[PDB]
Amino acid sequence: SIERLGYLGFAVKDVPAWDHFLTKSVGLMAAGSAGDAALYRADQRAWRIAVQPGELDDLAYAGLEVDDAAALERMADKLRQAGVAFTRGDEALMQQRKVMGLLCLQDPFGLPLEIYYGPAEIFHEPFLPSAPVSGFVTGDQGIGAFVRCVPDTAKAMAFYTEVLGFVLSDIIDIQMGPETSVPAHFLHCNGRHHTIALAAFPIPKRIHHFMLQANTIDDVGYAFDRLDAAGRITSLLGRHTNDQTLSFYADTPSPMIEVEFGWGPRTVDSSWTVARHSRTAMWGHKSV
Amino acid sequence: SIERLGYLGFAVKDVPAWDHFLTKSVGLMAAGSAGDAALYRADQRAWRIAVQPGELDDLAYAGLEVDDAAALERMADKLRQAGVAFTRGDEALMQQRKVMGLLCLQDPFGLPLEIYYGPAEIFHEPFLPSAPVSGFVTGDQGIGAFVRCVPDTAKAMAFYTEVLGFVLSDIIDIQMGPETSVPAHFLHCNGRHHTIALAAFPIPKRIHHFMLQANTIDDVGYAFDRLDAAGRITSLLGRHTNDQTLSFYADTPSPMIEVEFGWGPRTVDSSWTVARHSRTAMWGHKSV
Amino acid sequence: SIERLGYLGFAVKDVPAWDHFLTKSVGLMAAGSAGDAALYRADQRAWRIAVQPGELDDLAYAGLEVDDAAALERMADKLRQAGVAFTRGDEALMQQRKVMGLLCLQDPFGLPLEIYYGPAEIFHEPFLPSAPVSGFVTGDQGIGAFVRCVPDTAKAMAFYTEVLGFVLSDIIDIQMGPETSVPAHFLHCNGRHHTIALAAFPIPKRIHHFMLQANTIDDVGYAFDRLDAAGRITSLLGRHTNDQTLSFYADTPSPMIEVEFGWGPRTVDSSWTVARHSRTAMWGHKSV
Amino acid sequence: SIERLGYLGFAVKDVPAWDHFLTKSVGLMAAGSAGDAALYRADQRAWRIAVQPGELDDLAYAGLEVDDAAALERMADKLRQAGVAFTRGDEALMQQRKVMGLLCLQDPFGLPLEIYYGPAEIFHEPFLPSAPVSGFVTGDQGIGAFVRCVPDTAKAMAFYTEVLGFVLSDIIDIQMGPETSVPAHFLHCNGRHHTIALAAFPIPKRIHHFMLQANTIDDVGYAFDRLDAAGRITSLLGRHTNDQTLSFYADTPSPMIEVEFGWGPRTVDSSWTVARHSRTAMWGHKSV
Amino acid sequence: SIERLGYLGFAVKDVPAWDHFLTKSVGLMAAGSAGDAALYRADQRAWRIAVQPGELDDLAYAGLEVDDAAALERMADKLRQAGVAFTRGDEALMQQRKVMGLLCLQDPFGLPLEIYYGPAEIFHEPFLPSAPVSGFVTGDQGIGAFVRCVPDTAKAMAFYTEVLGFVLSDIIDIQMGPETSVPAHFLHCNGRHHTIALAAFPIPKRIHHFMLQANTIDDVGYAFDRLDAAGRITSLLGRHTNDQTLSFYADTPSPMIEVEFGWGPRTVDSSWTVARHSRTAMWGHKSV
Amino acid sequence: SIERLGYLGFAVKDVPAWDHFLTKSVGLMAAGSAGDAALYRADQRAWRIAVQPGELDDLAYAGLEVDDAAALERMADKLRQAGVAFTRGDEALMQQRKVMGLLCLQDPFGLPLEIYYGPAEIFHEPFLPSAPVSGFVTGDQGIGAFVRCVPDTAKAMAFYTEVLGFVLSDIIDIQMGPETSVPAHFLHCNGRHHTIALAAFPIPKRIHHFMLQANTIDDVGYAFDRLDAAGRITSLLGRHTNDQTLSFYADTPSPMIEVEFGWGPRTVDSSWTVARHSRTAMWGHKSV
Ligand SMILES: Oc1cccc(-c2ccccc2)c1O
Ligand SMILES: Oc1cccc(-c2ccccc2)c1O
Ligand SMILES: Oc1cccc(-c2ccccc2)c1O
Ligand SMILES: Oc1cccc(-c2ccccc2)c1O
Ligand SMILES: Oc1cccc(-c2ccccc2)c1O
Ligand SMILES: Oc1cccc(-c2ccccc2)c1O
Repeated sequence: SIERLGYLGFAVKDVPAWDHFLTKSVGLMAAGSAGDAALYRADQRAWRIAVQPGELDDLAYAGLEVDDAAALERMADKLRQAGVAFTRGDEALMQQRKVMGLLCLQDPFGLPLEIYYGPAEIFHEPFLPSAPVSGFVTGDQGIGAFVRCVPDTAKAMAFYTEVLGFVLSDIIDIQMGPETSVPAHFLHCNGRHHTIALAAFPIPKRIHHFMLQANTIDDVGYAFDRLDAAGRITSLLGRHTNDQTLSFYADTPSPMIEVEFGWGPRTVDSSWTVARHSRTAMWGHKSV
Repeated sequence: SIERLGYLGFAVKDVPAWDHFLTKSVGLMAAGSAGDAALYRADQRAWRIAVQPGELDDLAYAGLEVDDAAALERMADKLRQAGVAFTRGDEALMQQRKVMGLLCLQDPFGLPLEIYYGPAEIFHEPFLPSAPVSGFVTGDQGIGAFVRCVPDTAKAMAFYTEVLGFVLSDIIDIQMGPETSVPAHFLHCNGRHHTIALAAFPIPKRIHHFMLQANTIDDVGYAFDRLDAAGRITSLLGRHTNDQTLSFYADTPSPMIEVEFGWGPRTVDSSWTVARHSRTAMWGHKSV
Repeated sequence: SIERLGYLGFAVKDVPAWDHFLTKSVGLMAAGSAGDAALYRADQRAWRIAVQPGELDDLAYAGLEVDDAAALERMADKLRQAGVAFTRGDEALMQQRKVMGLLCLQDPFGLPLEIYYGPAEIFHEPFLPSAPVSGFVTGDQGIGAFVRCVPDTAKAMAFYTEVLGFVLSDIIDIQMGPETSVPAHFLHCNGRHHTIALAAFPIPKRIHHFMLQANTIDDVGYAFDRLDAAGRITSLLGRHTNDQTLSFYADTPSPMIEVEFGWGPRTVDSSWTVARHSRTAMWGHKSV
Repeated sequence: SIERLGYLGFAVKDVPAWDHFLTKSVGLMAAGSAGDAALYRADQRAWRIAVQPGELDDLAYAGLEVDDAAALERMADKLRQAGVAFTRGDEALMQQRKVMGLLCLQDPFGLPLEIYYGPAEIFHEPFLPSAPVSGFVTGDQGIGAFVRCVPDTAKAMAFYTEVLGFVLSDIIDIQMGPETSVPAHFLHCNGRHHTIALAAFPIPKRIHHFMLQANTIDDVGYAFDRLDAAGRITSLLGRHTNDQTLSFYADTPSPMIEVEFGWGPRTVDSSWTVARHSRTAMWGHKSV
Repeated sequence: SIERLGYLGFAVKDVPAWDHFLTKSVGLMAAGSAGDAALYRADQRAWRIAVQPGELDDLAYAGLEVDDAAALERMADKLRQAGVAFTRGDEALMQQRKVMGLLCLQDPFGLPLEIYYGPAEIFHEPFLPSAPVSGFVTGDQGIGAFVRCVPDTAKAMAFYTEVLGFVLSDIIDIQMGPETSVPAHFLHCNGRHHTIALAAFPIPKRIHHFMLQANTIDDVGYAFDRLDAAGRITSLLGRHTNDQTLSFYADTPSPMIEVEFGWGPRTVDSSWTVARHSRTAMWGHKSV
Repeated sequence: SIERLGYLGFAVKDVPAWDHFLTKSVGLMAAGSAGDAALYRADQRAWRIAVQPGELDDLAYAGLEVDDAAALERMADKLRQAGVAFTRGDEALMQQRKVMGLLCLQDPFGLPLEIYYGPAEIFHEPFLPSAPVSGFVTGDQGIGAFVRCVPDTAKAMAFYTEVLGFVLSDIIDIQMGPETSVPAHFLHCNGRHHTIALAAFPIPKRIHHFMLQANTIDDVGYAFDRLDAAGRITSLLGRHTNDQTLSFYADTPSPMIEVEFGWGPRTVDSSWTVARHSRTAMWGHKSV
């Protein structure tokens, strides 16, 4: 099964705005380019987020990591057994992503996924944030998470769990209207409470938002002010019911896609019990 | 197998007395109602104890928790293989218990059991005790425990261990008379030394008592005084031989059913060794 | 010198509103009454805040604590040497405040101060909050702090430091207007970064606000929502430059008097270095 | 497999001398009698060492513990498969040993072994040493260990490992003469470095000695003086090469059987590596 | 007495080279300007190092910090008693240095010293390094240290100890030639092993070098490479005999003035014993 | 599979030079001889490195350890299944190596390997270094590591992983020339990041170097100076990208074979993720 989320690639209409957003506001480290994609770092990996020009204004692909070559072949085997179409990346692609091997596929609703192993690290160019943030929590929990919009949760669920090996952490009934809610399913593939959540939201984007976890509460506090000066805040500070992440949300330059910048969540294991929650926030997160 | 005891439902003749008892004396948080049952909280769960009017004056049902949907199906499979009759709860029942799924059955002697998954949590309504108690120890150890009265221990043992997957912790020969004792069997399904004990007591109740574990010794000390002012004490403070729980006992408003309020026991694991004890108390617990 | 701030008494136009405010919103424990004052608890002390009817809608007095009888006499001596008028409380007053001895005086601008020793504690009636808050940080740091409005800071400074023995922690230039700021002086008399701050604010109240410190960040988060539902929020969450308290502000029912509810500040000692800051917030605290 | 050594029974010519030896010198707690055997305690177990009159002046039996009934049946199965004769203890024997079940057998050279489960504990009669010793290290590591004399190590090895499930920790070539040594094999069945060692010593006793482990170095130091006043010392203080136990040896009242009283050894696990040592002592243990 | 070294001001011929040096190589944060001085930050202080154009190519002044106003007056008193000339800084100077008060003087050999209190902090503009360094160790130990060149050590010693209140930590005989050494005197005024060292070196600069202490060994390792790429290394990594600082040295753009970038030294207290060392390095520090 | 690297044997032209090198410079303890091999100790093992005269000036053999006899037979079985030729060491060889059993084979390119169990320990002759080093990190991680030169990495990889059970940790592309690099494969068989690395280097030696890990950074610092006085340094201090070992390199007396003396690396487990690095050093290690 997938070990963790390692990278995200976006295709956007305003690359300079995304560049400023990811460096001056979020704190990521600019790390040159690959092909027509600008690269950004959060840690020792050569890159974690990629931004390229495109009319999509959306997540273009997501990289799903394994630990070694054999594990990648085993994932190939699973995709074959499941009837999911995939192609092995060629040399050019491998060089572009800076990986030792990869399989290209899509989830049931068109999101390109790239399962890989052997990512590049550059400890000789130590991470340097572009804005005041002490660092991010990644490591074995990967880069962070994202919330995937789907038309059919059950269908999405079967694919992510049965095929990719993710596991349901919990469910929240997200209130949409007076008498309307969406059952969001939070899935883990490691100690991070969730790496991918699935929800049938009525938005025209592949994802509702992506999430990065910073080292300290102050990291989060300072970032809020940075995004507020930029006029991008969508929620006040808050804390979630299910994962206990303390965060705020903000708009990216791509309409309808947000970012969540948080701290201090609960982690999980095999002993995690599926439960249901009626609210996303234990406190805070009022919309603005 | 069952992961933990999650809830208890009582059917009683004096609902107001039980309400006062569970809030002002024990410290539970009143949490509205469901159907004709009043609900009480000990933690983040939407409810842990339910009280409804009834001539029984006894435990009406007990909820046995699993971690996810698949585990529930696996329990279904075990019940089928064992020939134990059961029915899947309907929507109405699921809504009443605030669970995502359940199987209704009885143990060999008529106690209704409800095996479930996906309980409701409401972290947005943080627990607030009705009396001075810093909190209860629950989490993965569930709500607490109870001691089940049975006519045939061996028979009860086979069901709880072979069918529900509980495990014998130890046995105590409880002195009844000058030359009379009952071999009580203490069973675990997690780190709590026991969640259910089985004993052939000569009382006309399904259970001898239920037990809640508080965070501090002072929690226990203060509760004793609360129950003493209420005239409900049945034992002085004491400490058990087998689990090292430090507690006292008191009567509930249902005749012959007691509650045990304790602190600081030993926990268990796979390395737990079955042993036999000749007394329930290492010290204290004198009857009053 | 004064060891800590032990209690506050307010005189207000809407006692029921203050009662609801201090219990349902802040979380204090109602603790009966003394004279025409309603009493509220935050810990083991018999009372910490007192509310009585009055047209003032302001702080009526503040109790400044010492450790023993001799220390109280020594404070008497200091007041004599300094020419500050004072009167020893009579039996009736002592009984009302539940103290073993006290001296009544005023600061240079009319705020009644009561220096006392031997406060009453009632550990047999353990603290029980009226709203979800795990507890407050008091002990040797006293009940909390307040910010005192003064017409003459230098004059106020000389009295609090030279006479009462407080010590300057630091100064912040609080921006009032485009080119206008007030140099607020933060003073300590123990490990709490400040117990009293002095500032020449243009408001018609003795104090700008009082501050209570809760045990956890969640305590603060939950309280914000409680005060927001009440429509009382004046600032978003934030963190101070000087003390690192993480808090929010809200209106009390007395116009122009706020409360600050915070967590996790820096403490001080003899090695504290006076410094100057140009902003009150390191992050957050935007006015609303 | 066997989980730990739980008890030892000796048959001796001088019961009063053994009584004084185990209480006044070693520090064990006298715990009445069972049949014609006097019982001694080291902890919460009803008994750990038994002494009965007999011309043997030797170890009469050793009790090998399991964790539950099923494990005992599984050991029965193993003995059957291996062709080792055994008999299930009758009620009388079970009552005498205070166990819930047992199998009686002998090792290849005549030492009676008793495999059991469900030992009696009496926490209501807390352990009280007869001499100054803070306590013994037992628990999951059992009572201690012993060194078994055998004519054929290989043969003894096959039985203890293949049949009883013990595991080789290491081997020491114990120098007997100028050019003569005995390869002693140290075996574990839990965290205790060894519970049984096997050695082809030329003595006319089933065991060379038994070993108890005390809580502190001072416990050991004080015991030495106690045994020296009794004239029983056979070795000076020392520390072993293989287990790092710091101890001294002394004669019991049964000729050629010694006791080892030690402290602070290394524990083991699955990652333990078999090694060979040329001396028993890293330092000390000179014979006297 | 002086509490710590708070800031340094240099007057140099190549301001752009110093700017690049302090940001890209050392890792300091550029923090605008004051007068014709460019400012650099290492922590929460508004500034720690100042660089202005000048033919000196040397340390122009050093700021010596106290904790409050009274302490500053007490230092004034000491200077008066000692006959050392000084002037109180005017408003303009105070504004330039961002301090609440200061006294301007020189040491016996012309180095301008500025004793101050009430420095400015700007926690609302959190420190952001210009190069990969996790942070510096400052706080109560001040910015770091420097080694002061003097023609007369005894004379310099009397001034720094008797007048400014520094204390001798230890002495090292620094080998100059085959049979030539300089007795360097290392002085502390807080927990930092030394803040100022005095030595009769034959160089035409006020100081031999200044020293900054980074949080980690990696910080130091990475900086070495940064300075080596710049061609500025003067010593290999090493560790000092007296303070145990692990560091390397490099040239600044001002000829004959170096910088020392280190980690992990010993701290001191009242119990520090004066000792003498014959070498500066316990290991490493070979000149290059 | 192999548990760890236990010993190394070299065949050299200058035995006295190797003796001085391993004792006075590295710090190993001379431990007599076996056959025509001089023995050296790093810990409690009777020997860890052996040096014998020979024209090879290279690694003559390497000992690969298991935990017990059965494991050795299991390795025999694996070699048989794989078609790798091997011979069981005779008594003489066993006595020479001081082991209880061994299998002699070669890797695909001629390096003799000796898989063994039951090594000799001599705790009665506690380790005493010949030079100032507090000790080495060995234990379950074995003696250290080495980098093996191979003509065919893929071929070498298949043997070490599939046959001996080593596991790939990571890969580094070691820059050889302007546009030339060698993909070195770092393999583990325990917690040590690597025990054997494989690389297609163009040198006429079986190994590029062997590595020992000391207890402290000072151990490493002092050793550097020792080797520098001997004129043997090949690299400055540095820290690796993949294992985070902080070390320096030096020449042994055998041309083209170096030694690496390091400290403080990362350890591994099952959760280790294969990654790729473009440099060997995160910092330092400049060649000299
Ligand atoms: O981390 C998280 C935890 C719980 C809920 C959300 C969520 C909130 C709004 C929309 C979608 C998800 C989230 O990001
Ligand atoms: O927790 C417990 C541990 C040991 C015994 C009891 C017990 C005592 C009296 C009647 C039944 C059981 C108990 O609750
Ligand atoms: O705790 C505090 C720390 C720093 C500033 C304030 C403050 C803010 C606004 C008005 C007055 C004081 C405060 O309460
Ligand atoms: O614990 C131990 C560890 C190592 C050796 C012995 C030993 C010494 C002499 C005779 C037999 C065994 C022992 O008891
Ligand atoms: O921190 C330090 C500790 C000991 C010596 C020096 C030193 C070395 C060379 C010249 C002057 C001083 C130093 O900076
Ligand atoms: O421990 C290590 C970690 C990473 C690389 C090397 C290495 C460097 C040069 C040549 C071969 C290997 C090494 O020893």
